[PDB]
Amino acid sequence: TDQAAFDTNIVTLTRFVMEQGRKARGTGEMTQLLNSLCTAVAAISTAVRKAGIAHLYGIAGSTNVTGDQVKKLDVLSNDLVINVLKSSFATCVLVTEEDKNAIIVEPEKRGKYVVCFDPLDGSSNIDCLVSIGTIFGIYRKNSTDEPSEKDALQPGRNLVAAGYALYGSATMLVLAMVNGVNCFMLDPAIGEFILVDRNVKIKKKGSIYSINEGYAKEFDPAITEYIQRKKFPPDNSAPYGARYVGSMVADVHRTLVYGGIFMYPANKKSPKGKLRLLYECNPMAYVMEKAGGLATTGKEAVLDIVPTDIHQRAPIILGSPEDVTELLEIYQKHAAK
Amino acid sequence: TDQAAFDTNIVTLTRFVMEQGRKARGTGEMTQLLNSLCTAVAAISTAVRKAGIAHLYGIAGSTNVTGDQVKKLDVLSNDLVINVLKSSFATCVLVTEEDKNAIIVEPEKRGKYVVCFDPLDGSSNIDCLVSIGTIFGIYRKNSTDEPSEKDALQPGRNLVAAGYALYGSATMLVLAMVNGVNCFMLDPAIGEFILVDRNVKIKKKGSIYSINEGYAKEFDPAITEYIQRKKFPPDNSAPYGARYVGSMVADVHRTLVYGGIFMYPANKKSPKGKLRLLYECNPMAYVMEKAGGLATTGKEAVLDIVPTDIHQRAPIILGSPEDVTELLEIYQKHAAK
Amino acid sequence: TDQAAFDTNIVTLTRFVMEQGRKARGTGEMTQLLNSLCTAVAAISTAVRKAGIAHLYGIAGSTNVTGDQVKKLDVLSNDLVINVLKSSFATCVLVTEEDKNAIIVEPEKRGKYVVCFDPLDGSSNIDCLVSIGTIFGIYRKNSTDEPSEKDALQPGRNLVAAGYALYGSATMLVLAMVNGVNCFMLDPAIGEFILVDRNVKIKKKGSIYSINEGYAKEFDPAITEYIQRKKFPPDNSAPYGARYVGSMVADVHRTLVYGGIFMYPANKKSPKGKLRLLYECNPMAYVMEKAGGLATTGKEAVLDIVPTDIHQRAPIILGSPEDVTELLEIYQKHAAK
Amino acid sequence: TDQAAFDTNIVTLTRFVMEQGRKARGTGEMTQLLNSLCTAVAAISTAVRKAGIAHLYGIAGSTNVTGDQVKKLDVLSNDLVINVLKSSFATCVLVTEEDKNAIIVEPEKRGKYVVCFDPLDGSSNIDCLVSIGTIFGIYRKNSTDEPSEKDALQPGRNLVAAGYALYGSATMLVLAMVNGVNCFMLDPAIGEFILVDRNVKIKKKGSIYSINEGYAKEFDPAITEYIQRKKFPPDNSAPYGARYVGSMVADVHRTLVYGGIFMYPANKKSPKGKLRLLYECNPMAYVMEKAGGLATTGKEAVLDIVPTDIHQRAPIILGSPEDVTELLEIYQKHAAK
Ligand SMILES: Nc1ncnc2c1ncn2[C@@H]1O[C@H](COP(=O)(O)O)[C@@H](O)[C@H]1O
Ligand SMILES: Nc1ncnc2c1ncn2[C@@H]1O[C@H](COP(=O)(O)O)[C@@H](O)[C@H]1O
Ligand SMILES: Nc1ncnc2c1ncn2[C@@H]1O[C@H](COP(=O)(O)O)[C@@H](O)[C@H]1O
Ligand SMILES: Nc1ncnc2c1ncn2[C@@H]1O[C@H](COP(=O)(O)O)[C@@H](O)[C@H]1O
Ligand SMILES: O=P(O)(O)OC[C@H]1O[C@](O)(CO)[C@@H](O)[C@@H]1O
Ligand SMILES: O=P(O)(O)OC[C@H]1O[C@](O)(CO)[C@@H](O)[C@@H]1O
Ligand SMILES: O=P(O)(O)OC[C@H]1O[C@](O)(CO)[C@@H](O)[C@@H]1O
Ligand SMILES: O=P(O)(O)OC[C@H]1O[C@](O)(CO)[C@@H](O)[C@@H]1O
Ligand SMILES: [Mn+2]
Ligand SMILES: [Mn+2]
Ligand SMILES: [Mn+2]
Ligand SMILES: [Mn+2]
Repeated sequence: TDQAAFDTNIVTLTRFVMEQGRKARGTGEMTQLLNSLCTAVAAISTAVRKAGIAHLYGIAGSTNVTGDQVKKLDVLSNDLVINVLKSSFATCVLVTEEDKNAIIVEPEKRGKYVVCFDPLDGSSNIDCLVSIGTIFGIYRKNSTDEPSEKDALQPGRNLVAAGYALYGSATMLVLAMVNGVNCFMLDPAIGEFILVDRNVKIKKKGSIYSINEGYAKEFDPAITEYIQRKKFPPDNSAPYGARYVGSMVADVHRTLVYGGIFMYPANKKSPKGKLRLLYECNPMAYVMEKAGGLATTGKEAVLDIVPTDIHQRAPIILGSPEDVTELLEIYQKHAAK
Repeated sequence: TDQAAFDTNIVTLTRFVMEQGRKARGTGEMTQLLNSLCTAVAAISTAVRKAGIAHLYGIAGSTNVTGDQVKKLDVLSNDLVINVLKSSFATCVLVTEEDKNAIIVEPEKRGKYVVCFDPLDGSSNIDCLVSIGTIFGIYRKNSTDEPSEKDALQPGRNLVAAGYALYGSATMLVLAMVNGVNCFMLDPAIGEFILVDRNVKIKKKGSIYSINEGYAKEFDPAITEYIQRKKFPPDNSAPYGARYVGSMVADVHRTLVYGGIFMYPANKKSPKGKLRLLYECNPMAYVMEKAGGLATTGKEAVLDIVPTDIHQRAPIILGSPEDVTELLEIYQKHAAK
Repeated sequence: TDQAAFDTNIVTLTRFVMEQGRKARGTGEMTQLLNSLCTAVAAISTAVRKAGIAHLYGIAGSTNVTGDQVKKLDVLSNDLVINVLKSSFATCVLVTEEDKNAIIVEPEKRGKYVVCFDPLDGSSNIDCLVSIGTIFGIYRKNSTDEPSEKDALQPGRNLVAAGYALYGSATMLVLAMVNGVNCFMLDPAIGEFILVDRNVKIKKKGSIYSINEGYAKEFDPAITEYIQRKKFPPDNSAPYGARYVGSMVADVHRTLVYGGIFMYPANKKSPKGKLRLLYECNPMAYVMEKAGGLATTGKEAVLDIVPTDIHQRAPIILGSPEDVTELLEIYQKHAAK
Repeated sequence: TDQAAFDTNIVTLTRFVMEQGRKARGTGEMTQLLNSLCTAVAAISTAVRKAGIAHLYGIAGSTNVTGDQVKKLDVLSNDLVINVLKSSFATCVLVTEEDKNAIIVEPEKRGKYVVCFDPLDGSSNIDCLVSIGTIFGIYRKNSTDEPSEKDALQPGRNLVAAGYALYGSATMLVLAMVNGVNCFMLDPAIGEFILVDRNVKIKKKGSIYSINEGYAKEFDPAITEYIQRKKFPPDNSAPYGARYVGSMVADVHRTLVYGGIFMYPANKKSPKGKLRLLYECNPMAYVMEKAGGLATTGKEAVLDIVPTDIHQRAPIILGSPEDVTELLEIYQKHAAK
């Protein structure tokens, strides 16, 4: 904005979420929900860096603790999130990756908000200590009937706020809402998320493609062509550098920052893709969009899809708009009846 | 062994290292080195976790800017290492990537070990919260003359200890020395590395190849032919998964743990590979060979190469043994003249 | 309250402050202020445990850091609080122990709240590592004229919320408002204050008197008598155990928990007492009251005093109601013209 | 000394201890002991900071209650110490306050040093966030027979190392051994004790007496007469300040640093003082004498007392030297028959 004097400002998530809600002039039911997520993320971060790992390994004498088939990070995560969220008194339906059925919040603690989440993502690949994260999407209950599992089933286009928490070399909470995508970072010493990036928009074109090339054998022709074009470029420019961490949060996030494109196409084994719609694809699609990028299934678009199963998968391609445009055309070229 | 069922107790790094040096009646000058290097790691992890960022963003009101010097991470890291090193009174020649020349420790702090390190690998891939690390290789001075750069130029086969710390969703330290490879997890809550994996041995055969396929264009046939046999197996068996975090510590680490192979061979833009020998190549190689795998370059083994220059580069291929011998064969099948 | 089923609840300060404000049906200007204090307390706690002390002492090479006459805990504290508070956009006047004049917040950031505070209390006695704390009192600007220093000058009875943060063996934030006194405790691992005590009320009678007996020579007769009665009890019961930490927050807090009584009478040197009215006595008096205890100057009562100097001192006696009643009578007995 | 202006660099405990043992060619069995004991402290500090309380209050949803065993602090502490101790392979007889008998380390872990500790002094004064601590005194086994309780019964004069860790607004470790007393500050951020005060020597004469005047009734004349000379000095000089935190580590610590004296003499309810000799009295005494002060009991010196029982008690008077010799005189002036 235009002019003044001395302004040294430190925006903390809680402050932001607070201000933002007041402008919205909303009651604060959400703002509660938003803070409850904030706390889940920080406690999960602590679990993820294996704080207290010493007790499990005999510092306290190896009491009753043992690392193998006992306290797993997933369950704990799902426990926290569901707990910390019900007590927010703002949710009426929790749809989680780890929980088969849609959780319907007991009336005493009901709220007008549906929350779809993946407590710990890439959690398998924690043994290799690779970057995992938490993804979430929030919808507002637009029904009138008792909060049925159905209330989750809404196009991503209906999201009221979405985002993910990356537990990489440092912990980042990316939040996206109507007006923008903002990245807040955790300062562990004081347990606070500081706005380190405001109104994040993604590069028009990038120089990285992210895909598990090992499925080459089963990739569709349109994809095969796109990739070859990145490796061996026609006009003889620089080829695209490749990346594949193997963790959705890590790839989407790097795509959001350096640009480039991510893809997890349909292949026979998962002809509907591996990634889920409600709590993986959608929240990420939503962020890409608010950032100025594109999330497409290759033929249609992620957010316009209308779910029929809370656990339904979907292909997903998202990244810089210009790259994703390039791949969408190649799909057109090959598209037929 | 006499009587001890399924047992296991707390074992810190410090204690671990300590008894190891007792076992082989060392003067205790090296213990002081592993001791020091470790303190360095522990602290760097913390700088890497952007812990304390709050103050840096005005929460403390950057008066006229503040801090006890916390700038470019790789620069402060570089400092921190060289610092707790000289003060170990166990080093004579320190070689850093971030340093054009070799460092020759003044006579006061002058020890006897030559130490090579890459203070922060992935230093640029940092903005993405994508795992970074620290690599160090230790050499025993072998000469009579004044320590200098030449004392650093010894083939990897002459290493005495070698490891790397990986800053990811957890901070892990891997330490290999004559007996084997031992992984210590940093329990941040109490600031101590705990022994979680002792005597690590690698998978004879994994299901993952790792490489920047962005360079497929500049790939020598053997490589190019190998990648193919993984994507589309000749014997119509399940194809290899692919994973490229784009950070050596993370990929070398994933390959150590989960099995598989890692490739960073020569190309049109880098005839001798991109990876530096003394501080990236030999350490990973040493760990690898001590873990049970191989570390070839295509035709010769990493550890035998005799260094003509401290900042020398080299192509590298390391991983499971059955896997690295397959690519070697392919490399033999395509004999060069 | 009466009946239900399964209720496992974790109340975090932020949540509490949030809920409480909604019931109040207030806009949220305060709630902002309340959270801004919450963050100051946590950052100061970090400074108090000397986190990063290593950098000042050469880990980073003793860069430009030196411990003596450089970065002091007081100033830093006062810097944070004033900073973090102005940016709350909820304060128009800050009266601090460490700042001679009443700070008048620049219009861009003005709010309808006056905040009186002692950034670091007992800060002198930190060398002996003894318990220090932060005290604060909040008044609502009841004037109409430009926020003049005068706006601070209001009887403690006019406080809208008050409390203190103890940085003892563990960090506690005690908050008091119209409806009650609640103690929240910091879990450093996740940077969150959990309600560990709800609606704290103090014991009618105690068994500890807290006073610097070294001033015996100059104590008034009424005090001299009270003390002798604790030491040598008339009715031959158990004498009172004595305590004197030398830090107001530590004594007031232990008085609030185990009961007993605190005193810091007038003596010739400080015939008006040592403790200040606006940001030491008043906030503590206010807490004692809401807890069911009493804060008296010996003749009148702390909260009814009407200030004329923002830095004016005042005697103060506070603790269990029955003990403080006992001492008030003894003052009556001796009181005259 | 040769050339070094006003200089100072980072010095960790570990490094410090390490070189100390090198200097006096120890087998390194004791280094392993100071090493171990320290890890214990570091961890206890953390349990004492109630860090992790969140989960304990349902944030993680105490499923059917959880934890890696974190109960009564003094009980877990007691455990932790005895644990990292046996596993040091440096202890034969461990004596704990919380333990009715002496612990005799099994032959496998059986070392040679006898270790006496009070795992958590102030354990009850904890609810008030009032500083607590840990005290330990080390004895070298002197016998040929089977280690047992008698090996613990040696006068304080035969101690080899002694110290205490104080958990207050900071975690400090004080270590005294033949050469002197050295204070190490715990920098929690990186989990390492840093040398802040080397070779501490106490004030010949302080301005603070310390004692539970609640017991004035049961005070022996010399004491009673001494307290008077401080409150109302005969030579009409400034009176002594008084401070009684009601926790030995905090008061012994304040007295070490700021000067002054500390008294816990006999009385009607405790003819032999309340403080236990082996784990509270001798350590503080040793530190005191090594700091430059005295530690008398009234007529004989603490360190010479020969223990008839491990849980023996003793009155104690320690502090500045000129101060402790004044009370002694007074104690001589009131000769007992
Ligand atoms: N913290 C916030 N950030 C952005 N929008 C908000 C926020 N709080 C409330 N709103 C908007 O106003 C609506 C109503 O708020 P509520 O009464 O709390 O449910 C929310 O669904 C949002 O669309
Ligand atoms: N802590 C240790 N772990 C493994 N080998 C060690 C250790 N300490 C000493 N040694 C071996 O013994 C030699 C003598 O160590 P030093 O005298 O301490 O420099 C070293 O070069 C190592 O090869
Ligand atoms: N967090 C809160 N706790 C208690 N009372 C509050 C809170 N927030 C607002 N109130 C009450 O309502 C008044 C108006 O709130 P406000 O608009 O935010 O200034 C405040 O002065 C309080 O008296
Ligand atoms: N780290 C040390 N600091 C002070 N004295 C030590 C140290 N290590 C060994 N010593 C002395 O030397 C003796 C032999 O030590 P040790 O063989 O390790 O049990 C001990 O009893 C101590 O008196
Ligand atoms: O490409 P792969 O080998 O099938 O696995 C990748 C995907 O696994 C997941 O866990 C599926 O949800 C994602 O985090 C990730 O992007
Ligand atoms: O993007 P590229 O060109 O494939 O190289 C990535 C490489 O950079 C490095 O960080 C160099 O130190 C390697 O560890 C890493 O694998
Ligand atoms: O009793 P003394 O020796 O005067 O000092 C005590 C007082 O000092 C102070 O710093 C004065 O504000 C208080 O914290 C404390 O209660
Ligand atoms: O309240 P009292 O009776 O004066 O005793 C307090 C004493 O308790 C102890 O904690 C006993 O271990 C002492 O360290 C401390 O000074
Ligand atoms: Mn997932
Ligand atoms: Mn590198
Ligand atoms: Mn004060
Ligand atoms: Mn005790």
